[PDB]
Amino acid sequence: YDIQAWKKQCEELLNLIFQCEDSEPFRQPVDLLEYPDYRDIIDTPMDFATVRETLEAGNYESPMELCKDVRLIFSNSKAYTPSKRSRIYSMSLRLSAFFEEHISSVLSDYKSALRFHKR
Ligand SMILES: COCCNC(=O)N1CCN(C(=O)c2cccs2)C[C@H]1C
Repeated sequence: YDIQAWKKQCEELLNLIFQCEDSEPFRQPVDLLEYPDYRDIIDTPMDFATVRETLEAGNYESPMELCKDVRLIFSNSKAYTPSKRSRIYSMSLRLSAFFEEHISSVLSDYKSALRFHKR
């Protein structure tokens, strides 16, 4: 019932993600010179460094907010990829499954802790 536990859990999960080779394309903001049409397609850029920074700044209130930004990384990748058979797309899908598998208990524990708090 620890309401704050999510934060270290998410720090640990981001560490795992940074160790995953599949995260390499998603670790830094897209270079807008290198992909000059990016912002024509993507309204809200997001990357794992930004997520980690936001977390470490104390600018997430909940794991749900972190989970929304991480999912945006994957939706951005999926939207910019020209093919479902692309390398980056395939990496997105794998990393997303890994993330979703690990974030599920973080979310459940948090929501459970909050419910207990308001019981
Ligand atoms: C020669 O192969 C290069 C392959 N790389 C790419 O196509 N990209 C990098 C990933 N991406 C994204 O949307 C995001 C990067 C950060 C977070 S989401 C798509 C695109 C810019």
